[PDB]
Amino acid sequence: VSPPPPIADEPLTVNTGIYLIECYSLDDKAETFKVNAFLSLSWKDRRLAFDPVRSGVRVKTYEPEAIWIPEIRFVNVENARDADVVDISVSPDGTVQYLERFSARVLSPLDFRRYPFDSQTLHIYLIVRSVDTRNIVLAVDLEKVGKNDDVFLTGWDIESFTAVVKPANFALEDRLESKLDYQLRISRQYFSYIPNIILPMLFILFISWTAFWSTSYEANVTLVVSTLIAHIAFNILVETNLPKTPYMTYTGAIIFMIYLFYFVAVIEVTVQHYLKVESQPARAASITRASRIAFPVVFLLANIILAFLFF
Amino acid sequence: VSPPPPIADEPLTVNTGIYLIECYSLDDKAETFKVNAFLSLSWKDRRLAFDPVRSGVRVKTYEPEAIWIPEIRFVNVENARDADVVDISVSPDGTVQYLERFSARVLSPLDFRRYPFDSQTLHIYLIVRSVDTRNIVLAVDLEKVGKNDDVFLTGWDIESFTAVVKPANFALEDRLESKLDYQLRISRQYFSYIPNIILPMLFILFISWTAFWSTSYEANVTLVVSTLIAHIAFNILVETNLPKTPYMTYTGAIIFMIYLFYFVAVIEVTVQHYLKVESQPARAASITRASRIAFPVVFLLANIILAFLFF
Amino acid sequence: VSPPPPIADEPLTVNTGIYLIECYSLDDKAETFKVNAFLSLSWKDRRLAFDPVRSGVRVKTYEPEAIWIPEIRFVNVENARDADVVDISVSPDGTVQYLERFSARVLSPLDFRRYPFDSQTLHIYLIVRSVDTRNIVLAVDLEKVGKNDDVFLTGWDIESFTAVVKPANFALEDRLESKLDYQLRISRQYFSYIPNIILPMLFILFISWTAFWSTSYEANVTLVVSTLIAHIAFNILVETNLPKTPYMTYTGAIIFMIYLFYFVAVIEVTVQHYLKVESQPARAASITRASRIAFPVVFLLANIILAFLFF
Amino acid sequence: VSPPPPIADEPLTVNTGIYLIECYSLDDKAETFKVNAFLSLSWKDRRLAFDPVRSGVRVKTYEPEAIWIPEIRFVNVENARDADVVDISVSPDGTVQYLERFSARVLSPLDFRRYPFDSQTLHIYLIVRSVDTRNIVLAVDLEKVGKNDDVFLTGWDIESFTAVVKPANFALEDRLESKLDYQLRISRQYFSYIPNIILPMLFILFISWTAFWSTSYEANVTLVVSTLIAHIAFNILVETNLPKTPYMTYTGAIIFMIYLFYFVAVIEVTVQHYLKVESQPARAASITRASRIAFPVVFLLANIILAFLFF
Amino acid sequence: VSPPPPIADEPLTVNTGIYLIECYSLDDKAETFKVNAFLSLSWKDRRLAFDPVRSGVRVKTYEPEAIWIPEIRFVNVENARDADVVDISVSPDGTVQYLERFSARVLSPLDFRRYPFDSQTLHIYLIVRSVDTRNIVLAVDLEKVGKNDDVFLTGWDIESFTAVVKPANFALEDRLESKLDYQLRISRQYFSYIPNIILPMLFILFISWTAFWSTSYEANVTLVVSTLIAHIAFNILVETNLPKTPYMTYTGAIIFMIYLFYFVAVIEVTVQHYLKVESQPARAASITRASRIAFPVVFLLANIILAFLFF
Ligand SMILES: O=C(O)/C=C/C(=O)O
Ligand SMILES: O=C(O)/C=C/C(=O)O
Ligand SMILES: O=C(O)/C=C/C(=O)O
Ligand SMILES: O=C(O)/C=C/C(=O)O
Ligand SMILES: O=C(O)/C=C/C(=O)O
Ligand SMILES: [Cl-]
Ligand SMILES: [Cl-]
Ligand SMILES: [Cl-]
Ligand SMILES: [Cl-]
Ligand SMILES: [Cl-]
Ligand SMILES: [Cl-]
Ligand SMILES: [Cl-]
Ligand SMILES: [Cl-]
Ligand SMILES: [Cl-]
Ligand SMILES: [Cl-]
Ligand SMILES: [Cl-]
Ligand SMILES: [Cl-]
Ligand code: NA
Ligand code: NA
Ligand code: NA
Ligand code: NA
Ligand code: NA
Ligand code: NA
Repeated sequence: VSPPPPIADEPLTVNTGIYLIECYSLDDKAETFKVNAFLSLSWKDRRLAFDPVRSGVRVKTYEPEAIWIPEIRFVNVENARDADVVDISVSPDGTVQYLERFSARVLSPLDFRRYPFDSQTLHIYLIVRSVDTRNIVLAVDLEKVGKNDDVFLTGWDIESFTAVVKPANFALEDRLESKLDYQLRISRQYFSYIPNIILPMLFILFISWTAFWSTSYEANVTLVVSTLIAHIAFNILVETNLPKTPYMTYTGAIIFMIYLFYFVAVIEVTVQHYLKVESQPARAASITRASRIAFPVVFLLANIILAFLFF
Repeated sequence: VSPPPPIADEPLTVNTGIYLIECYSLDDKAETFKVNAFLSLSWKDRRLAFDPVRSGVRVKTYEPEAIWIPEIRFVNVENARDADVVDISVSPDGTVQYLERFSARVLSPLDFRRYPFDSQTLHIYLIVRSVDTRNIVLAVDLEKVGKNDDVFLTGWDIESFTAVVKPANFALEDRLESKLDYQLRISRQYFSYIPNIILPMLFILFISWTAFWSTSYEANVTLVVSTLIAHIAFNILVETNLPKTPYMTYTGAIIFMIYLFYFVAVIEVTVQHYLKVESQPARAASITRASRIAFPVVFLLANIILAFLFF
Repeated sequence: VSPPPPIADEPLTVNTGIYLIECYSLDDKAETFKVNAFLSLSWKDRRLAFDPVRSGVRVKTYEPEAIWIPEIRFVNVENARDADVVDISVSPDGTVQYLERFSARVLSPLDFRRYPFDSQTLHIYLIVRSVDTRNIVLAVDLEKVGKNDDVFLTGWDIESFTAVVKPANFALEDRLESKLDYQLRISRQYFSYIPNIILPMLFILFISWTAFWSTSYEANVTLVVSTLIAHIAFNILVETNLPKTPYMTYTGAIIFMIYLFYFVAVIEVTVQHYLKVESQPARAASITRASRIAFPVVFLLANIILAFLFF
Repeated sequence: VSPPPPIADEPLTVNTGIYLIECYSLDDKAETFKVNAFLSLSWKDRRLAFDPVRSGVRVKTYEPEAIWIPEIRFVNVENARDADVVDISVSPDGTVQYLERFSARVLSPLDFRRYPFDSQTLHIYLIVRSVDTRNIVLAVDLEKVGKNDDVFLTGWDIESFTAVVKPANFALEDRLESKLDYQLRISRQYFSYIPNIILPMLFILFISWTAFWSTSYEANVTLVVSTLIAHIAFNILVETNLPKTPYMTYTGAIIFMIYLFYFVAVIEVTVQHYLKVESQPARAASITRASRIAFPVVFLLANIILAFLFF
Repeated sequence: VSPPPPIADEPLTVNTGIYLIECYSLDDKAETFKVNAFLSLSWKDRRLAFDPVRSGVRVKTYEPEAIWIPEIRFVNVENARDADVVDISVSPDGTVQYLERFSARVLSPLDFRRYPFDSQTLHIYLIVRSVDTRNIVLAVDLEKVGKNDDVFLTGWDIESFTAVVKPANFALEDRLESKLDYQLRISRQYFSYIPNIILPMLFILFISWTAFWSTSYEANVTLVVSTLIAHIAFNILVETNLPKTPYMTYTGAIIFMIYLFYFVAVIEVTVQHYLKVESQPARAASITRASRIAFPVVFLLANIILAFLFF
């Protein structure tokens, strides 16, 4: 078993296809996803040609060991795919039709900038390394690229699964490599975040703003310090569900900005008390009255500016 | 070893059966469950036929390699099942009786809408891909479909395990596929949720309502802010045990609604203090007296409306 | 290699023995434990018999493939045991002495009702499926059932390891199955729970009761609300270490009941303040004085009633 | 391939050696550690003897299958070691020199009594089961026992890796076994615990003692209840990093004792307020003045007594 | 298959190269990283030489079994690498060109002293053990050492991947070993830590300092005790993301020092109250006024001293 010889000097074309069966375990922190799919391969090996008159069968079936099979790998995998060959069917001209079902943990990076209103392009890169005897090139058989309707990725919407038909042919360590880009387009189901994180977080912030209708320093301290603690709890929760990015994320920006609002409300509460104690409640009263409008107005504008910057 | 040839042009019928031994590790977040079961297969291979009078033996035992065995797979699995053949028995007419014991991690989605008073239909999809020589169709031998009494799924009640007898026959990548639906019906043991989550949560909410029988702003602030923190703790706990759904769950809606009750009680406590300070405790007194009834009444009605919507 | 033929019509008896080497990873939430043990098997194969005189040897050693070995499995396992054959020794009368060392993750359910003062009977079910040629029955060789002194299960006391000598014969999928019950008796090391959970929990409850020697509503609110929060922390901690049971556990009952004590102390604290403000401190004083005795007395009695119900 | 025959009736001596390459993943809760080491074996097989004069060769290299190799196992492992043979070299006298590199997860119990100032003796027990033909005894070749400089166990200091040269020979299931004790001596790097757990815990306790210089019941309640909550947080953190022991640990004793100090300070704070309200601030003042000395003095003595008991 | 014989007495040179494909799962606590790379090996086997004229081919492809291949291992791995041979090619002179794609979990220690502004040198140690027949020495083919552009390590910047060209040859168990150091230089993406941990932590500390503009003991106690609790929350979060080091880390030291600031502010708040109650608010006033400057000034200087010591 060695590669099929060329009729001229042409490279050997391996037609490929990936059909997704199961898509699961999309880890945001790890920037990985698990995939269970069909991998279909097709090439001509004239040495396998037969007469069905003589052989008695129109199509021959071979075991992987019996014939030459191209060493196909995935670029962006943790470990080599766990594959089980489904069928190897040889037609009288020497055309080999290979099918396997595999499972792999794919490493494809994610862009969390718009999180949790973000979309991703997951990649599955198919590769073949050319042999000394002859050069191997990958092709996309669009008829054999797809996914079933059952394919469900928890907390995501699956938009598309397509292949970039033109392979990336390049030199690596004195040999040729033919790379294929299978792109799985997905968009996050942002719903859950609103009642689970966003609105709870806004409610505690608004609770802190009731200190602007209070003259009790002891109560105001309790209000603004306690809501701040509840915010720290949400911040920790959020940062446990996300990786450490070298950029700011949308949720991250909002969460951070709210700390500034808590900080300024502590300043306001302090200023109001100091003046009241210094026997000038008229100044304290005018600051507190301004705060009642300024805090929500600045909050609303800051958020518009933020949303504008991110989307 | 190749598929048994057809007498006419009829497809080859593979009679199937799944007998559950162990059912375990139902992960709600992952929407997966682990299974340890018997898989029984049966088909007629006329080439394996023999005379019961001439052979002496009425049954012959073969090793997997010795005979043709259909390539049977599960659709909704993480990885291919870990199988170990128990027995292969051939009758004189050439009817093969295959038995294996397997273990697999099954991906079957869950409906959390009524959580924790929800029921699920777990699926195990058996599939066969037809060969070039002849078409393979799956069948259900009801006599070989079951589960043992010992089958225990922690925190669940196992209702039924049945097969949808009519296979889903369809074309995939120019070959026929025969799919079978094995449905495992289960209902959640909601008991634990009442003393662990529901009642603790209601007790803290009721503790917050004691502020309606208090004139002390500083104490009321402490009461409503502290119970709010305790509620956040239960909300986080609950959302760690569940996946992020693009819909509202029952527990989710109740938890969210209680935030609104905390928010309004903070408004009430603030309003009562402001009036008292504005030297109008008569208005404050009538609002607080109304709150005493309104808060429980609106809580009880909102909950009835919620339960009606979910059930 | 086929089963040994019967002299009459008697079933083939396979004498068994499990000798525990390592017992570890008892997961309460998963209701699983890991095991590492010797499995010893013994049966008569007349076909393997020899004369020690002409042969020169009194014992013959064979490789697993060379002779017929019964397909022995465990019922309550996650996946099939990882086994390594240690020795296969044949005596002149054809008596085969098999030994393997295996490791398996066993699913055996637990009764948490008396937790953490509970005891369990872990099970390891050995099974053999009868063949068409002849029926296979299991037996217990008590001389080969045991465990070493080193066998340590973290946080548990190992009481016994015995086998239910009479196998349970039954039909499963038109074949006879011979099942053996190996019972590993263990009792929980409840020590840790006292300084880690029980006493911390009682101390915070007793701290809440100091409000019965205080006339300060603001301080009482702080006391009872804060200790309640600390109780919620212990409740969550406990429920993370345990599975969700469709019944009440001992610790669960105690933990739940303490919620009610906190609720009533909030009512008492509220009632005392209201009366004091309504200018009737004499009534408030008599209620508070009663509470000082009633709270500990009712607590002590409720606990006696609880302990009585559970033990 | 069968065992080498004895010249007399002497047992076969297998000289052993373990050379640690990697020591990692010491799990305190699991009482396990992972290892990566060389296992060296040596025994005389007279059947493999040759003439170095005629053979021209001083050494002959064989593949594992070609020669008899003793079945060596580890007692205290989770699963059987993952091994890969490095070399098999035979000398003219028939002395076999075996070398493999293995990796195993070892179960060796730990003594937490002095935690985190504790030391441990990890064990690796090598074992051989004697065959019917002849008895096998293990030996230690001290020249082939060691570890490299690079061997780093995170948060531990590696003291010594030695073997107990005299094997423990005993009968198990009618056959002889020869056991060897490889002891890995390690001591915990206690540094981290001081700024991470111990000092934070002492600082909160000392903050609670500032209530002895305060007449404000409301403030004292806040001080002692809040520091108590922060102490519960450290207790939970500590008990998550440790297994549940049927004995008291050093850190556990200290952590438990500090609860009693918090409990008594709540009593003191309560007593001081009650007296002040009962219009006897002179008694309250003398109790508070005593508390200022008594609390630190009793704390310091209790700790000396504790440290004395544990070390 | 035995090692190629030496022309003189020279050692056999194995030219090596590692080309990184995937770099992932850098665990700080475990001090491990996962790698997926090409391993290229090259050595002269004169026995494998041929005439390209006679044979007609200028390259010869062999299967691993067909020829002698050096037993190459990694020193700092958990378990032996999962490898799959890509190609084996022989040139007329007998120069073998081996290529495999492997995946391994590498244990390489990290220096947390400057965390999270730290840089690391990850190591991959290639090793070969000399045989009895001849000595094997490793070499670096710089032409075959590299990494692709796609190589992304989450939360890290990949600086370089180079090999220390001169092997560290040494004796281990009377045999020579040739070791190669492949160094992967990386620097931490410290960005995230600033909005996530550093600034939240500074904001709560600054909130505590508002007590220096307050005469209310009850409010000051609430402020400094609450912010202390929020600080403990960040400390625990940080220490969960890091291993226990026998040295102080940068973040660790800052976090520790902030406890001292909280402790002294509690002393200040206590002192101010005591004096006020002792009817000397003039002394209390001058201490509080000094604190307003002293706390930020000492904080800023202590941090300069710290940063100076660490960088
Ligand atoms: O035969 C299979 O494995 C899968 C079929 C499918 O997803 O339709
Ligand atoms: O023989 C078995 O593997 C299983 C039997 C059972 O579940 O009864
Ligand atoms: O594996 C063995 O030979 C022995 C184990 C034991 O005695 O526990
Ligand atoms: O050859 C090896 O596998 C290891 C060598 C070492 O630790 O020195
Ligand atoms: O052929 C490969 O396995 C890898 C290629 C790559 O990383 O470019
Ligand atoms: Cl392939
Ligand atoms: Cl792959
Ligand atoms: Cl099959
Ligand atoms: Cl499958
Ligand atoms: Cl077996
Ligand atoms: Cl098994
Ligand atoms: Cl071995
Ligand atoms: Cl082993
Ligand atoms: Cl190799
Ligand atoms: Cl390796
Ligand atoms: Cl040397
Ligand atoms: Cl050498
Ligand atoms: Na092939
Ligand atoms: Na077959
Ligand atoms: Na308060
Ligand atoms: Na056999
Ligand atoms: Na061998
Ligand atoms: Na080889």
